[PDB]
Amino acid sequence: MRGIVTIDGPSASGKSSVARRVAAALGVPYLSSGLLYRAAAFLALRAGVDPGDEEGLLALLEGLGVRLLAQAEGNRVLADGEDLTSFLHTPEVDRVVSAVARLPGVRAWVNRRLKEVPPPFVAEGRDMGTAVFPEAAHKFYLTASPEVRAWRRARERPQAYEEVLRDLLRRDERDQSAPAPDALVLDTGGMTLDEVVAWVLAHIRR
Ligand SMILES: Nc1ccn([C@@H]2O[C@H](COP(=O)(O)O)[C@@H](O)[C@H]2O)c(=O)n1
Repeated sequence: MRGIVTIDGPSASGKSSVARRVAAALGVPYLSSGLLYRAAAFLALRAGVDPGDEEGLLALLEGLGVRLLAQAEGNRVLADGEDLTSFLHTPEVDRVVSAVARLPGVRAWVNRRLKEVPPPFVAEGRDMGTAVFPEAAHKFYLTASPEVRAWRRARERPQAYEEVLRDLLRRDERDQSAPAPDALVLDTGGMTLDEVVAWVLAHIRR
C-alpha cells in the first residue's frame, strides 16, 4: 500500500484501534487526526485563553510547534518538546474538544499538519475520506450504535456507561461528516474489531 487509507467513524467507533492495527500490518504509519484536536483543546484549556478567540488560539498552536509523531504503538503529540499524550484521553478533554473542533481555523491547522505527511499512511478521523484526503485509494467508514460507543468509551474513563451514554447522546445532538460515497461502510456492532481489521486489510491488499 503506497497511497492513503482513510478510516473514519464517530467517537469510540473503533477507528483508532483499527487504524493502528491496519497500519502496523501494512508497515506504514497511522495518523490520528483526533489527537491533534485533543491537543488543541488541552492547550487552550491550560493556556487560560477564551477559545472563541481563534486568532489567539492559532498563535498559541503555531507558536508551540505542536506536532504529531506517528509511532506504530500509538501516536504522540509534542508541544514545545513536551509529550502531551497522557493528558489527552481524559474526561476534561472529551468534554471541551467540540468547542475548538468546530472552529474553521483549528480544522485548517489540523488539516495542514496532516497534509504535510508523505504517503503512504492510514489516517483516522471523522472526515479523512471526505474533507482531507478525498483522493485516498482506500476509504472505510465504521458505524457503531451509541450504546456500543458508550460502552467502549466507558472502559477507558472513570465514568460508567450510564453517564457516558448520556454525554455522547448530548454531544451527537450538538454536532457530522457522513461517510465518503466511495467508502466501504462496516458496522462494528456486528463484526468484532479483530474481524474489521482483517476485512479492511483484505480490501486494501486486493
Ligand atoms: N477528523 C476529526 C477527528 C476528531 N474530531 C474532533 O476531535 C474530537 C476528538 O477525536 P476522537 O473521537 O477521534 O478521539 C472529536 O470528538 C471531535 O470533536 C474532528 O472534529 N474531526
